[PDB]
Amino acid sequence: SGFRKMAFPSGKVEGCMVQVTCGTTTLNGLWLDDVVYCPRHVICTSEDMLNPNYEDLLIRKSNHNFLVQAGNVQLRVIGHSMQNCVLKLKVDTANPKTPKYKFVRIQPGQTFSVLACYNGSPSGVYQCAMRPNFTIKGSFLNGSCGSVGFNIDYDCVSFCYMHHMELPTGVHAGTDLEGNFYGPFVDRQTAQAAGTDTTITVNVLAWLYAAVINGDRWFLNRFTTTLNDFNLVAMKYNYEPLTQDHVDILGPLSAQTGIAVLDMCASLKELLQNGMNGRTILGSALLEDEFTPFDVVRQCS
Amino acid sequence: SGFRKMAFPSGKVEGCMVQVTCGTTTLNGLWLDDVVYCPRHVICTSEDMLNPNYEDLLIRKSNHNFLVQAGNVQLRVIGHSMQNCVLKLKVDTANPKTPKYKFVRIQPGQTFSVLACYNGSPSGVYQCAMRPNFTIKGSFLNGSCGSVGFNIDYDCVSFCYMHHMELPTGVHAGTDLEGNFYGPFVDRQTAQAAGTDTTITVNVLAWLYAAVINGDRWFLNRFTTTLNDFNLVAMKYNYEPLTQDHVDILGPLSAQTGIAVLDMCASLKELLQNGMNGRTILGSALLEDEFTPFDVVRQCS
Ligand SMILES: *[C@](O)(C(N)=O)[C@H](C[C@@H]1CCNC1=O)NC(=O)[C@@H]1[C@@H]2[C@H](CN1C(=O)OCc1ccccc1)C2(C)C
Ligand SMILES: *[C@](O)(C(N)=O)[C@H](C[C@@H]1CCNC1=O)NC(=O)[C@@H]1[C@@H]2[C@H](CN1C(=O)OCc1ccccc1)C2(C)C
Repeated sequence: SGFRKMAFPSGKVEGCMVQVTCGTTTLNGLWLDDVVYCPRHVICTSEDMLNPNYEDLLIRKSNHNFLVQAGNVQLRVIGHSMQNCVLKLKVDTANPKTPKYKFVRIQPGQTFSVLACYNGSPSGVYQCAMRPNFTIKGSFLNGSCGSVGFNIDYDCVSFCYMHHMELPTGVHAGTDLEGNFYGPFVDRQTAQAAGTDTTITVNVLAWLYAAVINGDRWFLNRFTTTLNDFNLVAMKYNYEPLTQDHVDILGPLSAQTGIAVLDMCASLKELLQNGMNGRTILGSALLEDEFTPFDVVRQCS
Repeated sequence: SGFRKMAFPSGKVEGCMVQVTCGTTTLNGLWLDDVVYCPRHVICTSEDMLNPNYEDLLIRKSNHNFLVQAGNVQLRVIGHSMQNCVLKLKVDTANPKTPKYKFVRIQPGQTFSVLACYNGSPSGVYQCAMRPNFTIKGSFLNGSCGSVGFNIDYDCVSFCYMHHMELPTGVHAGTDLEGNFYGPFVDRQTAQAAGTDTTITVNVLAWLYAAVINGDRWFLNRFTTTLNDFNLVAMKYNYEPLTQDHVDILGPLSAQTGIAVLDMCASLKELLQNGMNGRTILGSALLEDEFTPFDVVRQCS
């Protein structure tokens, strides 16, 4: 038993991390087959980053301006192109540690593991959720750019995130591995605002199921509700509307506990209206929304 | 910026995980050089586990009774001995992925990463603190026994924990890699109680420094205190006494923020006496005690 925020084992991704230096800017790249992927701002000086023209900077770079290191081995760059906000560096050696992989674009509310890296070296691993406002609540210092986010399906690494920047509020913003940002952000050092964030309702229900499985059942009431009645209450608390798709996705947890989703919704409606009255749920005084239904099924069976 | 519970990258430990089967009991082992380490209760039937005689069970086992698998490769066991609550299985092949490693016994209050594994296969990675009462708050299902806890010092894996059991309260208990339990526990399925737990004061101060670094500074007051006055207040709230050793260990964080440790102690004394008055610290409505000073320096510089 027990419930913890857990990352995927990072080994298959550790074998893909390299250091990329262009001039005096160093950050991390992801080496898959004979390609290194990194944020395109590796080509900027500190001055450029205030308002960069990436096409103009990349023109004046050669293959030779890119120093790519995997441990004490230099990889020769034999080609380079920009895809949206990501540089692709063709290199002379395919990575023999390349795992089975895919590039995916995740949806808001979904989680992934972040492998935080510095100078091509893995430092730590933790779980993030893609917020409704397309930011993530991470831990990134200078040198972490190019660190990636991923899920594992048995032996297959789904890469979904590459780290680019910190917004003025201290939340984090990045691209998919095609270099398209999540959210309405650009890779320029100028002030950018995220949308108001919202609470991921389906994940709060998942976490309430985890609490029940772990014996925290004080919030369970004898009531049911309708999806419609639930959403009319929850919208006042800035909860995302719960769809039938979400209800369907919670099916496995409803089956594991014998508690109907709309029964749980009635418990959550009461928690939102009445507060936690000085009680905790899985040790927490706040409702947690960064655990998906999958995160809960995976870990709790 | 930002602060998250972060595990060490698990790659160097993933390469050491194997499946160990004896009869119809399967669990995980740790393959280092030509030795596989696993919990000794791998030799028990469900009946035996209620009150086992491990020496009597191991006598009647041969090398051949132990099925050790690393992927689709069987490892032949060519010898076996018991060290306290751990089986050592000599095998015919040294593990070529053996990292630089040490066996350490951690102290209460210290953290480690747990690589949760099932059938020799890594599933997830998360941080735990060794509680003052020698339990850990983990996430372990059936099949997780033999999963290990570790710290990494650059390229060196310090193994400090192997998972054996769940106490009736749902906290977790295990041994060092010499098979000595943390705490007054035995590997038998009979009801066992941990001591009353206590709050790791030095870690709460570390986390308050992290909150300051991340701009959460509302709890900072103009006061100082003495170690003695602090400990007389904190003992009523079931906080461990703060020693000069702890004060010394917080030195780097005091230096990073320009806030004296005894200044922070005065802020914590007020939080303990007055509560959080409906405010949060790093998003949390409770004080966090499972981040060490090292966890905070590492991540926050
Ligand atoms: C990244 O380049 C790197 N080398 O690690 C860096 C990661 C930041 C640094 C602190 N936390 C992070 O997430 N990204 C940037 O510096 C990007 C880059 C300019 C500006 N910027 C950014 O994050 O702006 C805010 C900032 C905060 C702290 C330090 C530096 C900048 C662009 C957007 C191209
Ligand atoms: C371990 O053997 C395994 N095969 O994973 C198992 C891990 C438990 C199972 C659920 N969470 C865990 O931490 N350990 C045990 O089953 C040990 C073993 C007997 C009894 N016991 C144990 O944890 O007792 C409580 C229990 C809870 C759930 C399921 C089974 C038992 C000893 C102590 C030798």
